[PDB]
Amino acid sequence: HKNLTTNQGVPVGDNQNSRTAGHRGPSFLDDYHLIEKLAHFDRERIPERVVHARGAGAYGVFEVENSMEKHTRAAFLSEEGKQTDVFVRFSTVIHPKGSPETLRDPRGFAVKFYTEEGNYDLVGNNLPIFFIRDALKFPDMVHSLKPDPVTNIQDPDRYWDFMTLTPESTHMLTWLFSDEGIPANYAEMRGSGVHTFRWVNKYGETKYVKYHWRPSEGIRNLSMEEAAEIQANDFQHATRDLYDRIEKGNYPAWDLYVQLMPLSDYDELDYDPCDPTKTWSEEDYPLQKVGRMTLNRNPENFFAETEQAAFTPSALVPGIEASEDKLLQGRLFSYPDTQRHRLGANYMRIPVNCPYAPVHNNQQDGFMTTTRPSGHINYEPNRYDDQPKENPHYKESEPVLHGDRMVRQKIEKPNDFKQAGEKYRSYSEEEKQALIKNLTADLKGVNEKTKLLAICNFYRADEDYGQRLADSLGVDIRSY
Amino acid sequence: HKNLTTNQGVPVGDNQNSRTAGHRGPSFLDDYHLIEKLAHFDRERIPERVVHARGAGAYGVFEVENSMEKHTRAAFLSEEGKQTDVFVRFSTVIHPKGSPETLRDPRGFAVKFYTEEGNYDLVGNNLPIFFIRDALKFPDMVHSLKPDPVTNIQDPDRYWDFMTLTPESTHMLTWLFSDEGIPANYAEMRGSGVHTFRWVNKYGETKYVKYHWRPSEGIRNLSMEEAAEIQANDFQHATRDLYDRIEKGNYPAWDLYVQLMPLSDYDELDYDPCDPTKTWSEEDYPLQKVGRMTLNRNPENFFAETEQAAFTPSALVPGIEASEDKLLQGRLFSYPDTQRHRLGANYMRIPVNCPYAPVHNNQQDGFMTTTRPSGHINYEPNRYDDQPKENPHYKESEPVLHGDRMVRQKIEKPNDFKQAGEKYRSYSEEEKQALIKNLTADLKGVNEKTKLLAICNFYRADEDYGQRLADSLGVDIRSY
Amino acid sequence: HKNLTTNQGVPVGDNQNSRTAGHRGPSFLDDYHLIEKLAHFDRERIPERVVHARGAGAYGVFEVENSMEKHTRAAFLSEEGKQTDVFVRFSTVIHPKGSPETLRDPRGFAVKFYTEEGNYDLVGNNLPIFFIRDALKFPDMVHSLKPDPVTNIQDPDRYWDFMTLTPESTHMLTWLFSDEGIPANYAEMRGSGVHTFRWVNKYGETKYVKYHWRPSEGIRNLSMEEAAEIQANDFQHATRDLYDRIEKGNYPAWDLYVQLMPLSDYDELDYDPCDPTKTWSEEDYPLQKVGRMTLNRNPENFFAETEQAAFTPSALVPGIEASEDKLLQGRLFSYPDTQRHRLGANYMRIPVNCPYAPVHNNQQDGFMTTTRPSGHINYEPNRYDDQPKENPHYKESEPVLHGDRMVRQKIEKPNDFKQAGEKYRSYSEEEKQALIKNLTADLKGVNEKTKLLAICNFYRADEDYGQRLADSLGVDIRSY
Amino acid sequence: HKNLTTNQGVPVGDNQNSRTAGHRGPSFLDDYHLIEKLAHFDRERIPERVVHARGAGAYGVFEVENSMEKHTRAAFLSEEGKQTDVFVRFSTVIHPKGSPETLRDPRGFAVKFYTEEGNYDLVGNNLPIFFIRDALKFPDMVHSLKPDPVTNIQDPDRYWDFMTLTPESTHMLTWLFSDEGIPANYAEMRGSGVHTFRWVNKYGETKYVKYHWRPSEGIRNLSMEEAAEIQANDFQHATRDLYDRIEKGNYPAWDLYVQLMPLSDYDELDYDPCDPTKTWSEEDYPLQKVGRMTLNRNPENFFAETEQAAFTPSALVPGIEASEDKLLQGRLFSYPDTQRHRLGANYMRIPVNCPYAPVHNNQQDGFMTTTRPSGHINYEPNRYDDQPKENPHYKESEPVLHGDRMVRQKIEKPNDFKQAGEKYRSYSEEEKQALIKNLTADLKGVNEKTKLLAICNFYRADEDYGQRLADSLGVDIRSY
Ligand code: HEM
Ligand code: HEM
Ligand SMILES: Oc1ccc(O)cc1
Ligand SMILES: Oc1ccc(O)cc1
Ligand SMILES: Oc1ccc(O)cc1
Ligand SMILES: Oc1ccc(O)cc1
Ligand SMILES: [Cl-]
Ligand SMILES: [Cl-]
Ligand SMILES: [Cl-]
Ligand SMILES: [Cl-]
Ligand SMILES: [Cl-]
Ligand SMILES: [Cl-]
Ligand code: NA
Ligand code: NA
Repeated sequence: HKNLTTNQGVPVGDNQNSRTAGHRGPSFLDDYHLIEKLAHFDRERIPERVVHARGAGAYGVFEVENSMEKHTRAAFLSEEGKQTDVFVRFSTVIHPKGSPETLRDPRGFAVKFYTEEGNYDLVGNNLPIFFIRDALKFPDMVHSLKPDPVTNIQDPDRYWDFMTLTPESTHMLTWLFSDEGIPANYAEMRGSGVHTFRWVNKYGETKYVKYHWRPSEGIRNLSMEEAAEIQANDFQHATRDLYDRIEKGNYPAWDLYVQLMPLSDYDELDYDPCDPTKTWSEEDYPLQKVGRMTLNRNPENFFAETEQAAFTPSALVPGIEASEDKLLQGRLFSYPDTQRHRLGANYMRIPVNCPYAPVHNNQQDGFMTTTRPSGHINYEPNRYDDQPKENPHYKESEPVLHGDRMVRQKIEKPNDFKQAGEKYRSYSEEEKQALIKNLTADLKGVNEKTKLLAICNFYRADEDYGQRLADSLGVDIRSY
Repeated sequence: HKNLTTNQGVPVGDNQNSRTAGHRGPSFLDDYHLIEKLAHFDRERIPERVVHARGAGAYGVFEVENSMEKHTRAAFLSEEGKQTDVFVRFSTVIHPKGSPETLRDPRGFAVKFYTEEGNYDLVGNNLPIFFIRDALKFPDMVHSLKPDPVTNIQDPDRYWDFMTLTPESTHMLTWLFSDEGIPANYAEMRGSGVHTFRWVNKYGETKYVKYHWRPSEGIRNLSMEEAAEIQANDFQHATRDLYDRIEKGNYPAWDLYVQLMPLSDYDELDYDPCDPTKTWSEEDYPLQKVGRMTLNRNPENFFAETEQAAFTPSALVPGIEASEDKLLQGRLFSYPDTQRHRLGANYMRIPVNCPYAPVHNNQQDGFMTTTRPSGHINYEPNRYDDQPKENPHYKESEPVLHGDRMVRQKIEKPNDFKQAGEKYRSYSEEEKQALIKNLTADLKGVNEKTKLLAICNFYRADEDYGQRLADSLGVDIRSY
Repeated sequence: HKNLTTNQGVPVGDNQNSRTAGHRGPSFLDDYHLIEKLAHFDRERIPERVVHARGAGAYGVFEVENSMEKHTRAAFLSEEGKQTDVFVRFSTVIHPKGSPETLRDPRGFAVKFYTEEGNYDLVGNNLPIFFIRDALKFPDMVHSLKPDPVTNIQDPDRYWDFMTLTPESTHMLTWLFSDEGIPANYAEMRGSGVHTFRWVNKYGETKYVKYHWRPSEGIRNLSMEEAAEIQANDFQHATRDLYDRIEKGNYPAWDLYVQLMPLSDYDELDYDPCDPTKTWSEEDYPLQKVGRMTLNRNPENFFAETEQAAFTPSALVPGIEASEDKLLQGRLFSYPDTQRHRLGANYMRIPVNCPYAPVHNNQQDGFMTTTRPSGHINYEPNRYDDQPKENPHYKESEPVLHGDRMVRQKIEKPNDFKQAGEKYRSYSEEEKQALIKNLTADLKGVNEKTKLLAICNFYRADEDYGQRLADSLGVDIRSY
Repeated sequence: HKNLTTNQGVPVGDNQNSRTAGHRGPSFLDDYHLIEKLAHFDRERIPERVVHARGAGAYGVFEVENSMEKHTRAAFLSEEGKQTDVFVRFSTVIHPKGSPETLRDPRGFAVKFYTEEGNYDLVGNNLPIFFIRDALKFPDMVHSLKPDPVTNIQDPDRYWDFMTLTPESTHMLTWLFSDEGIPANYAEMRGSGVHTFRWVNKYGETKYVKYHWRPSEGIRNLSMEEAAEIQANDFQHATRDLYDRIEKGNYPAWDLYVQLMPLSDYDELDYDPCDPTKTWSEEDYPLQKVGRMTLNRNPENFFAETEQAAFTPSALVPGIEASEDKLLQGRLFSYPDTQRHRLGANYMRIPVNCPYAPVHNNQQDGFMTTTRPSGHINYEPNRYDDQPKENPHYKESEPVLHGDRMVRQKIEKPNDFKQAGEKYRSYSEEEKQALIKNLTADLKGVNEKTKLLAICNFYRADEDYGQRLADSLGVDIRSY
């Protein structure tokens, strides 16, 4: 049994009536409870994420099955049985908060690992590749996919114009327009690091690594017609599903695998191993099991924990480092940059974002300083032995630079179509039909020249792929 | 034929590639175009409206048919044929930005008139009454209706708990759970001022006024089943419809009517004429035609114009004033208050929000001062005749206060159930069945005590209304 | 012995060198430590207070000597010997952060009492009256006093134009241009509540109250010449003095007195007892001792505690209420309003601003939500007995309204000049000469018409006062 | 003759009285004019600059005397007689907005050139070198200099601790503790680019460049005692002086010179030519005259134009590029970064920050979008020939990279003391005495070990320099 109070701690006498001139008169300015209560209501909302605005979160645990110490010194991977707390957010990409979870889109798969050497964020998607290979293009890509800036409705003519003129998108689109473009929910879904990263071991040796999450629940996808039927009755079915699984004790889980590749394999491959439009052959670079993540606890407050959660690919830990991937390189900047705006300069103090590991440094102040700071010394070097100091046992590697000059230049061996053809051919006949069906419904109303260029990009990937699409769209491509 | 530039006006050499160490190396910090482009993309989003987040805008014109100078000195209403430019936003209420337009909700109907004596905002809804009668309850009402703060899903058990314990809601719920709770689109839809306002003529004489918008396209609604079938294929059908009507020249329009009531009618009535849970009888207070509003122009940019548009019931013009309605009194504060947070201290300089009438005053500075201010004099009184001065020809009326103490107290004659019964009985048999159907689908899963109290509130409105709902829900109300 | 870390908790290997292409090349974007550190440095600053920007804070304790339960139910005043923690900020008014503490100005004297029934802020100044009597004028007054908006330099011509046309300022200026317009420091300085407030006892009986703080160190002032000599060497001497006193154990203190006046004394006085340009006679309404406040602890961090401190006159507690004073009435709004902009929606969770008393309500979210909220119920009324509820034992009084219309109208008996004459005549001859000296150095350069009006205002206060000022300025007052 | 209005354009009836219950009653909430006016007053302030908060601005014109086309393609320098509008802000560094202009500090000298190929900012200081050579140290350096985070008072013990442990500071301190550490005002003052930059001509040939501004009014400095006497009577004398010069038609001016150095001179030198702790010999690299800048117009509004002005060393134009200077490299990021926070995402639309050159790109939205955007196409590549495209005639150079790994490593040939000795010996005997006097008054109270290390750093620069300082401080340095 508790009092309603103001934010000043004064108990509230009447939470029903405003203060007025008699029982039915106009309202007085001297009503601190009314003004405080409205003013805070008036300030509840903060900016949604610029992409991935729609999402849901859960906590759980990651457990190591096979220590990875031969390949990385990462502390959270050092020993069999080692357990690390995680927070995870899943999401769509393009549409705003409140938008349906039945739309075609990659799905976000962002994992925060609270390790003893700092927080490690692996900010993944379900699908293992991406549309583009340079971050400079990201606002363009996003602008083309987002609702039209005049009508506020997504328009295939706009994103197909971009994608067709950005032929490195061809492999991505060959995945996205399979039925795996609409996962059934967040649990029955793949996860992927997408980028090549660098793993560095106790001897300073480096390997390239890729990450894969495989669902215990299996993968399940929705046809366009199954997606429509769900959309009719529930625009939030994936959010609902994730919460409910966990509430009922049916905890979803994923096994983590890696692929590893020596740095020297660059010069022999017919693609760039740090091109995020590429996968690595599972025959040549087999999946190796690392451990299992199980999600087992819903957050206590959606806004405080899921909405305010902040992940960044640049939250790396010793033993794990960026690759040269130019898409990745831009992300290192963009996430903490956007988060300082979306959440405040001190967003890293918000509880879900805090490390378990100790934080000590000489940063200070900023909007909403809540942490009770003390001390006279906020600079280094200083004469005081007890104040925080650098620690040379934790230095990153020093990657070798193969280039001679500061350049703006596409990577060599872009190879935009080959893997797209390999993927196409790996599909079963039923999967190939769904792909063509999905592509056709998306392309049928797009401007003719762009329609043709899309067909030609897919034709370059595989002649049967492109021909089928052309036949299904009524386009005669015999002159070419 | 134009150059791409930076925001500093420097032409861009390469909008495709980041600046790197050779063609495949890591990225350099000295890439102003990359950082500027990403940093602005990272800051595109602002907070959505705390309610009515989903919506769509258009411009048009209002034309007077019958001059209203006998009852109000309002300049825009002074002459037959007088035309005033408007901007209008329509909206849903509860769910966020990308949410479907097929959900049950009141619809917002906000009209900004750009008059020669200032901007006049009539911030209406389709339905003519409201759930509550005091602004102190608005955050509670909203919190109950919004998605649950843990699960992020709306829960009828939550809002029914609030509404049943707020029996003044009974009239509103009787409208909202008719099929008018889901308008077919924004054109085929009623509009209402909801509140009683005061009209004051040039002699200082005051009348109570209510506003009504009647659609030229007629009113049309969706059953739950028709709403689902639309939802399956389009989660923005009403946004689409409004744009498309206007693009194809099929301009939607609404006629404006008023009702007028002498102040002295207060004692003649068994309810409070400034209680926004109440309508006025059209027999006793007939609709009088004022004019017609036609919407004929889509905005050029949805974010700059529709998203950033700011309406407030406190944007009143000479001749038009607030009533004592306690719900209204809170709104006078809340709208500019939230807008200063949502849009900035200087939101009134954003183009859609700017008046056509001249603005001159002594306010200054604030975030994003873009208006090229000049002059040494930013205070009044001052000794300079050419500086802006108050003008005593534009004073508001001085309403009489009947109460003699500052109190927090419910209005006399709340009369929470009578008009709800009158509405119920005014429904056709088919409308009554839809109401009971809609209510039953919403109530069938809520907690048993709350379910019973709902039935009792509707029973107090009308015995048949309540009995039908009880029978349909399998609740035995014979002991009461 | 501690590691320097990133905000993610990763130890820092090198806090001296940026990451670069060889030992002397350009810098890489993949340097999370560099970018995090700079980005947080780039965001250290928040807006300064719109007035009273320069100031200093300390903590201490207030101890009751005479219990006040006969006149107020205020819990912190209920018993002899009862101790309440305080936080206090002292300040100048007009110039920005960083400005000298040797300038002429009122001094702020803001006391936050952390009481068992909520925080009580008494937001005072040293001087016991104010320039103006209506909050609508405050931005005008402040704009006139502040540096000129073109030159960034304060201009006596500007504020004397305002003040002369605002003759209710005459009493204030007669205090401010004594040498008490430059206190020697914050310890040897008066405090005042300025406004009349209402004290309400357990029986519901109300008295008017005024507050006075009397320094144990005595009151001491600086002549213009003594101020200049200090200014030459120290532009923060008062901040320095306060800190150093407390560090050396020489704790400054003030005794609190009140005056009490029956409500019925309105009608027989020749001024309005709620006009903040007026004092109450100490002969007719004697000072009654309440207790002593001692300041004994410096804050641990100036930004987190003093810069972010938030006081409002509307932070009232049961037994202490606003008066009708129209200056006060505007302050009730303005302080929490500016603080939400200056500090954030959730400024009340910043540690110095937190109550000791429990806080429970249904407000939620907002920028920087750090309080780990939980629970499904964020609305009232609700069906749960354990959730926070209103408590009717804590209702404010219901002041009687004498007026019967909503009006914009000056108070009756403004009496602008009488107390200014009484003050003048209460000065010793030496104090009178300092006043005329101080006034003359301020007025000598202002425009001739405004100069004359100032003389006339002070002449209306007292003929000798005005004649002396005229003589000293070389102004011929014979025509008038 | 004009009306006072609200921001809605409604004329104001009464700018003197709040709306109240009778002439002496409490205030009503329905007073839009009061609430709008107070609310905007409450939001006037934005964050001050994190450094250089105190400053003053003026506009003028730069005129080329000698065309520089042989060394740079910069358009504003291409022809004799070519005139370019400038905006210039001068400043102190460490203390806040209202702080005195008589304090020891470098002075900022920031020039914005509104060129036909974009805005070019040359963000200089009076003194030609800096304390540090890597941006990673800047927040440390600044934290040490700034008022103590507990006391709010600057403490020489704190910055001398940092500086003595950062011996690269030794040259800077040898300038700063001459009397040129307190310029007499902003007109009689040097300007410097500080960094080496790269100039690139139309053939792609690169030279290193340094910039120097020489005042037509000559250089004048203040002794500590002269600075104290001015401080006593005016804490804004330099802001006053600049305005007054320009108001009286006495326009200050500076001639611009450069030094040029071939890239191949790197091996010829015993220091790194891109180390900002170093100058270049005027004998070996003579000053070459470019043109003259005259300041001739005060701004119209100090807040709108000076306070909201935004400069960045990264606002470069074709023909002018960064060097590899690691201090510079951090600055490229930090200025726009801080500005987005201080001013808003759209700060580049604030009138003073706008280019004269056309701006066309695909960025959109952000807080306070006032630019009336239109169009469906906000992405590139796109199929439309009329939309903005990259232009390959405006590419930056491609500087050669000498290093072959990503490293964190001090430059070779830091040479921390030699130029400090050369500067010392260049002083006249009177200048040497003022240096020692100034140093002694700053050092006499710092901790003994730090005091000794300072003496040793200056001794390493020049034995006489260090001996004199030691004698003056009573420190016996026999034993070293
Ligand atoms: C209508 C009249 C007045 C208005 C509109 C007004 C408004 C304000 C505002 C906006 C602030 C900044 C608050 C913050 O950012 O935390 C402030 C500070 C202050 N005001 Fe006033 N004020 C008024 C009259 C007075 C009076 C009469 C006094 C004393 C009796 C006073 C004493 C103070 C003090 C001491 C502070 C600084 C509190 C602190 O240390 O943070 N003001 N005022
Ligand atoms: C790594 C070294 C440095 C860093 C991180 C740094 C950072 C900053 C920042 C963040 C600002 C605020 C800018 C704004 O609010 O718009 C600033 C202002 C300034 N800095 Fe630096 N700075 C550095 C070195 C220098 C140098 C070498 C100079 C001169 C050569 C200098 C001169 C200035 C000036 C003049 C301003 C104020 C510009 C204005 O008037 O608006 N700084 N600095
Ligand atoms: O993110 C995407 C969603 C849907 C698409 O059709 C293409 C991209
Ligand atoms: O705004 C509302 C929407 C749906 C409801 O069932 C009740 C209120
Ligand atoms: O606050 C004030 C300072 C100086 C003045 O001359 C008047 C008021
Ligand atoms: O920036 C500075 C200010 C004061 C000092 O004594 C030294 C440097
Ligand atoms: Cl740090
Ligand atoms: Cl104004
Ligand atoms: Cl705000
Ligand atoms: Cl509440
Ligand atoms: Cl930001
Ligand atoms: Cl762009
Ligand atoms: Na007529
Ligand atoms: Na007692």
